Amino acid sequence: MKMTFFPYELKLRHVFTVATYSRTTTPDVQVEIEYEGVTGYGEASMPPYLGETVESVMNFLKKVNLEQFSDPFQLEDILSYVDSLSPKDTAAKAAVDIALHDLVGKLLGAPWYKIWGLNKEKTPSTTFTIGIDTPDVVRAKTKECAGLFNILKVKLGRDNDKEMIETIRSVTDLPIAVDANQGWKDRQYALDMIHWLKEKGIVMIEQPMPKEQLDDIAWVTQQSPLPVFADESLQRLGDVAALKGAFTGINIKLMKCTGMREAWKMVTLAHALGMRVMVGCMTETSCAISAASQFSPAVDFADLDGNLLISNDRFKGVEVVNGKITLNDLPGIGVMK
Amino acid sequence: MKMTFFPYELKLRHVFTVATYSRTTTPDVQVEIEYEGVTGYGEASMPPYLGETVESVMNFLKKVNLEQFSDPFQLEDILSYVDSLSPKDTAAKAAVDIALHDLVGKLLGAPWYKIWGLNKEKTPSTTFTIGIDTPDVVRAKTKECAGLFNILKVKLGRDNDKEMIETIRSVTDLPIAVDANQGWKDRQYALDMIHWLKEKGIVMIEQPMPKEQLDDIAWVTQQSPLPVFADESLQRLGDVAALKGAFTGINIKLMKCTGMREAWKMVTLAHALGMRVMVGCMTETSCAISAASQFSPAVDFADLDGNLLISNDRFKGVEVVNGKITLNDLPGIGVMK
Ligand SMILES: [Mg+2]
Ligand SMILES: [Mg+2]
Repeated sequence: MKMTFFPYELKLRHVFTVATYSRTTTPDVQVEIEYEGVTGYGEASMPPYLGETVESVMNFLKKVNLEQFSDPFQLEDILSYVDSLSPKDTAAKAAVDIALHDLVGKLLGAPWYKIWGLNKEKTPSTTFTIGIDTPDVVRAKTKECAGLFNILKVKLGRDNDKEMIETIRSVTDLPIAVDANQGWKDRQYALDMIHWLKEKGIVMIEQPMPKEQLDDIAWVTQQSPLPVFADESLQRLGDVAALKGAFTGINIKLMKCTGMREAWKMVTLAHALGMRVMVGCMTETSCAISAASQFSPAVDFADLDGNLLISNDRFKGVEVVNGKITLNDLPGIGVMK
Repeated sequence: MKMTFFPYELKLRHVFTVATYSRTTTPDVQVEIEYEGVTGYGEASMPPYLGETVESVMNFLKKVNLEQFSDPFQLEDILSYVDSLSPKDTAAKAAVDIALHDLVGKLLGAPWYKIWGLNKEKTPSTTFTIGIDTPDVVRAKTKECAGLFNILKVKLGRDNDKEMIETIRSVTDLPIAVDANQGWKDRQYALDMIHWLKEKGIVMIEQPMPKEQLDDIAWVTQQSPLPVFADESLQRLGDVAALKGAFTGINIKLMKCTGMREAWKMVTLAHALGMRVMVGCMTETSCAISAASQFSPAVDFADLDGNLLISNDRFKGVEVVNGKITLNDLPGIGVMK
């Protein structure tokens, strides 16, 4: 089979903020794998702060030899080989993984949620983000979207956390999921900041402290009234077991774990250890978002709005209907170029 | 879909003996699930010393309502519903799981090893047992089948252990895997054994001492020269994690874990936790044997010779070739009635 790839920068509709960073674009590489007339689509999204770039991803993909593989169904052997080409480049490896499942699914004539034996009717509601701004700009956007979602996401980990909730909580009573994003470097300042939110309608807390301080995080979890989910603290399958106890659940993202195959294994592992599972995303096109939505029926929370934040999506895949992630019946990852 | 099932006693070629129980037959129920003209085959084998019977199985299967399910692909929902019908009955449950996978594979037009993305060329060599008897006989049968296998299985933990090995070892140099069955009581006594056996060409120890003494086991394993696998120490997915550090790996049997879906999860979990995996079986037809063989490319050791021990197999499935478990390309579980 043949693989091709090219840079495809994502244009964000509005300033996008993460911790102390902001951007209006996101480096991204689009991947394709052709085989006997069939094409599987893959994608790598690279928020600048995560360490990968157009260059690194393009370089990594140049190092992948797929022509040496005659059977696309050997995802175990093929993706194991891909992983071996470098110690990281998880986003770059995800693009190949995603493209391969798309291809395999197409060849099987089935969506991966089906191949995996899940009920698409059990997909969750996805959160949508309420950016940080002035009490006016805030209540405005909250107003504009509260009618389309069942749960909203707020990126706290800031200074006016208690502020945002109030502003937002004034013009809406929708449950809120907060992502400190490692903003609360303290310990007690984070624990109580949670009982508070819990009193103000928040229903889940994600990545409170920085990954480095696992002791603080762990500590804060058994004393937290709301489920804490690991994000920055977990990258791949081998990082899951070590988080039991420290977190209530894990947040899986294809760009971080290297794709669908490892992601699915993480869902199985997390659950086997009694942990909860949520699925997240970076700003991505409908390619990676749909790929991850394929296993969303098996999770508890989903932050799969990535494609809604960009203006140059090149695929029509999963739609948000009645606030829920909605899978179509297209085979593979479920998108149409 | 319509599920039918009827008793099908397995006739063993020779007296089969385990521990203190000898028999020449095996209670077994054959299951079939029909959907739009496609039929999936399932099976439940019940060694009369493992709690289930033709009755327990037949009654459980009668409590199963599948006509309420319009979509065979919903394996998660369906098998979850089947598991909820009772606290045990794993064999009866495994039968429904197996038939459902066969059906789904057939509808997808692919074998499960392929759906799971494995390389069929990586199937393992399977063992065959050299029962206990007199030197002439031991050395006899040992020579009658050593030409067709690459590894032989021997149930130790008895009084005639040290000499049983030397007997077989006298007429063959084939590596040996031993199944102690919680035999060795003294923990120091068992550790020395693994040393003597490894000296006599043994490459694997299965369930050395009792399960209620995981402590001694863990002790032995941390310093054992050979990998130790758990069999009696576990039954289902939920029991796997509780063996990490104590055992080198786990042995999976469809009749105990309720089938393929859970088995596949067990393989993922064990590997995720750094443990090894092996797959076994009860005396069964090629239905259950081929079903389990579908994920054998992902295991380290395999004892999949069940069908070879019976004289009334109803299916043609995986074959032993050059000592290797050999998968064919038939969809589903890989069998032909
Ligand atoms: Mg996050
Ligand atoms: Mg055994």
